[PDB]
Amino acid sequence: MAGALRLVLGDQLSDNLSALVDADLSRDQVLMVESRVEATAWKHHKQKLVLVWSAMRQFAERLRARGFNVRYVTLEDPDNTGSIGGELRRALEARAFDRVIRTACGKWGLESHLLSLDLPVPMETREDDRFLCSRAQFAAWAEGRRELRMEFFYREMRRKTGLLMDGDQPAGGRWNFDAENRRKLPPGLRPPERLRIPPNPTTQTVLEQVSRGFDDHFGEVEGFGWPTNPDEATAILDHFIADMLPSFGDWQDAMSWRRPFLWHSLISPALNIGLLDPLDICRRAEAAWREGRAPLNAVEGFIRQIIGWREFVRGIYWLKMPEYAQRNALDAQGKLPGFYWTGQTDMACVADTVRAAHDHAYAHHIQRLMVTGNLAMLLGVHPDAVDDWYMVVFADAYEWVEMPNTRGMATFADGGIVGSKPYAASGAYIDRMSDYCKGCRYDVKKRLGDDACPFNALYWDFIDRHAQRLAGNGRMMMPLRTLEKMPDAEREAFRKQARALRVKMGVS
Ligand SMILES: Cc1cc2nc3c(=O)[nH]c(=O)nc-3n(C[C@H](O)[C@H](O)[C@H](O)COP(=O)(O)OP(=O)(O)OC[C@H]3O[C@@H](n4cnc5c(N)ncnc54)[C@H](O)[C@@H]3O)c2cc1C
Ligand SMILES: Cc1nc2c(=O)[nH]c(=O)nc-2n(C[C@H](O)[C@H](O)[C@H](O)CO)c1C
Ligand code: SF4
Repeated sequence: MAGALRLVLGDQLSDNLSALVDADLSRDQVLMVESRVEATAWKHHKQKLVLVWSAMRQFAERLRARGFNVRYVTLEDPDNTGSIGGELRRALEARAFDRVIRTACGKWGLESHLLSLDLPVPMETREDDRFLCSRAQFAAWAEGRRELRMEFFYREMRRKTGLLMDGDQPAGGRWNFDAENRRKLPPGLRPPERLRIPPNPTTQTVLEQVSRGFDDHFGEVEGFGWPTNPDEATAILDHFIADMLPSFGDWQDAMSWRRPFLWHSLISPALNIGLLDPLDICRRAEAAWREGRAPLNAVEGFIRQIIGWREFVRGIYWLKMPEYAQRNALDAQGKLPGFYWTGQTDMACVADTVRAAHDHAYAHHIQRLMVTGNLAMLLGVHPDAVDDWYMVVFADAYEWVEMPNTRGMATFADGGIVGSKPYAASGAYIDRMSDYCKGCRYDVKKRLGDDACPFNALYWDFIDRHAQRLAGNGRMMMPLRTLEKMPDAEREAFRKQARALRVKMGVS
């Protein structure tokens, strides 16, 4: 009869939060904490800090309007203990509470710490039902599978959600339409201007506090253009479904110098804090095709990314955690190059990627994977350091989705649990889907020499090094034949050029 103390973390700003459903507005109280422990666990991008904290403060006001009692502890409060557990104990000392209600979070280290907390009252933990697949449904699907592939999971979510289904058959007759016919942009096709949200009063105040207090964190805060409440986020989604969704897919993998956004949705930073809903989004995209405003392939490719990939990596993470976070399949022990933070690189494709990380805290999926991620796995950088960089510089970065994408797909450290194969590539690829190799100090058609493309030699060293391991996958074959046809002076050439580059790039 005392009431419930309900917690709401920074990435759970949703009205339908399982922790808030069934609240007694007359007895219960909601807790929201701006924690410097969570803000410093990594040194997140300045923009990621502004986004979360500005969204939280507005979300609280939304609850106060509806009649919710909300205890909001700011990062200014001189009594804020700085942690979730500390402020949980401080709330229970203020008044009486029957129990505590919360929703499982997206960080294993945190969700584990919280389950162990010794509290004077019981603590009920509920599942995060905003996701289309529950942690116990993925493990059921997985049982007995030699390898976990995404396409088969995807077909199972299409049949469960009913998206893009006409009867029991997939719209199209085919489940998937992704093809190999990718390419770069023409000389004359300029990408269209994208909609950026000007900071509202509250966002402006958070931006000022972050510029002053967190000056050491990575990235620039000027030009912040992310949405912070459902209204702003909805405008961003309307802009994508109307202007960009048709051509989505046509350019899903291309790359353009000084144009990081291209035809992407830019919704991950809002979706991951809950300002949007995954199901609602996929139904808008289907309605777009159903009604004739966008082709089917564009809609199926986009929807596949949300009910397929996004739900898949989460299903892996919780299934294999906490051992997943300690796996180093290739035994990489090299430091990260300094230009991953400073951007000072005559490699024009990596620099544009850090510039977009610095100025926009964003980079689309192909860049994170085939440039910086491909590189990180070629040089052989320790996976812990790679995870750090990806959790810092990007505004959509949370462990449950970052780690299976990086430790798994990009660098193969997990050993193929996520990706099935290493996405290793030479400079020929980047030249194929981008326009960097035009104005770069390096030659994309040279393998060795201080004017040659590092990706060429570094790629051939990654094959020779792990040749006897790649033979097992069966899909990394072809590069192994070319790994032959090599006069031992040729093979030996890139190996010392790889060592030279390594030492040069500062990775021992
Ligand atoms: C090395 C690496 C690290 C990544 N780290 C993150 C991360 O920390 N957070 C994150 O949300 N995504 C991450 N991704 C996935 C992908 O890069 C981003 O989701 C995407 O770039 C965000 O841009 P967008 O919103 O315009 O996506 P779009 O291209 O518009 O795609 C639509 C939606 O699909 C989802 N999606 C697409 N690809 C993936 C994927 N591989 N995994 C999960 N969801 C996906 C996102 O919710 C995205 O908003 C990573 C990918 C790689 C290769
Ligand atoms: C930067 C940040 N700040 C806060 C905060 O001030 N308060 C909070 O409750 N959560 C914050 N978070 C989110 C968590 O640290 C964590 O990354 C997610 O909740 C994962 O579920 C983040 C990521
Ligand atoms: S030549 Fe190599 S380093 Fe230069 S842009 Fe092309 S792939 Fe990148």
